[PDB]
Amino acid sequence: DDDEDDYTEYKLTESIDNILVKMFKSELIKLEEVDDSLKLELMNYCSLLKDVDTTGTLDNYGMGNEMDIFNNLKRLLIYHSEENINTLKNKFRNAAVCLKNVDDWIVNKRGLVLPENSDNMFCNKEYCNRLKDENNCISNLQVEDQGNCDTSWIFASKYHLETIRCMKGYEPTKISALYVANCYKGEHKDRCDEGSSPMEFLQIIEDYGFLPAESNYPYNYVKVGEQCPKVEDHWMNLWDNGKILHNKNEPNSLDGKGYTAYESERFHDNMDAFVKIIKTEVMNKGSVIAYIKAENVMGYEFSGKKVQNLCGDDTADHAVNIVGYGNYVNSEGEKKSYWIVRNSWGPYWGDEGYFKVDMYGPTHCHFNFIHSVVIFNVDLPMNN
Repeated sequence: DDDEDDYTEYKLTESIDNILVKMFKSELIKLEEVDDSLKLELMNYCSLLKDVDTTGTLDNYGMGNEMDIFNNLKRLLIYHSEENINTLKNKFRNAAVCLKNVDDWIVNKRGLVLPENSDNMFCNKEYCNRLKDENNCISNLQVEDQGNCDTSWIFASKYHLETIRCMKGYEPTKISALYVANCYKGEHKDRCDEGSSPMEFLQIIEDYGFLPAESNYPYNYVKVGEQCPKVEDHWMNLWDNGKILHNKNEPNSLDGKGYTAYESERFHDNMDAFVKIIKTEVMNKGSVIAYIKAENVMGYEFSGKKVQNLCGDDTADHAVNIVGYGNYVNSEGEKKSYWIVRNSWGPYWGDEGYFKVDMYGPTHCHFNFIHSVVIFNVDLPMNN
């Protein structure tokens, strides 16, 4: 029952609190200062997380021994030496910390395959952070974890349609990502190990005309690849009355049925225009889809609170969502601007699932960290 759900979670919190006490003497302990009572509590922690984790992280990759776990946790504490005690107790619940090689965590956790009124107080042309407003529809769209499949094309696509629905008055009801993963036309594909793109999301909408709610057909990564289900009579259709629009090809955008896409490289010497497009769509639709390169860039220890200064490399393998933006004056006195970005790696990653990245990036970058953005062009009627 829901009871043992909470018993196991309690034991995990207890285990995490014991470890943190032993990891400090406050100054961190050196690896040779590691006695056998830590070694047992580390191993038991990971033995817990494994029996309970639903993300497939530890189903699939080698568990570290006690010294691997110790180093994994030591590196997390270093990368977050400022975080309150509670922000750190939070990251310890990413099962990636039990991995012999934490890089394993994202090998199959990507999923982009490139083809070819008062709302204005919280989101406006200067500043946008709807998460500071605990009443906002968009803020009740909780972060999700795609598990150990390459399905980020679904999570970022469906989030974008979820915020569009929020902007039109609908409740913050989650779309079933699993329905999109398992329901498609064409040749059979390995939906767990081979990603795709928001184009296919739109195609699946056209072909099936139905999007159930998460609770009708809920997601777990091991269920990716099972047969497309019969729609049951009680299922909600979150694509009710939706239509797929189609705008004219513009000279610096890629337009198609249901989407407009913009590539940062095409705006290389006009990035203010690129920024202005994204802000407008974040304000109007609640978010955009963004293409980025995750591999060898982001991992379990990635800071979600510091404004990251990242270069792109002119490729992308992961879809995320830009959900807001802001300005900061950095330590060196310069005024700079960041995107707020939502990931589908669960809430123990980044800043409760989100991160910040400089819009323009450092000056030496030949390519922007944001490879492309994609906006859906659909119609739904306002909710009364």
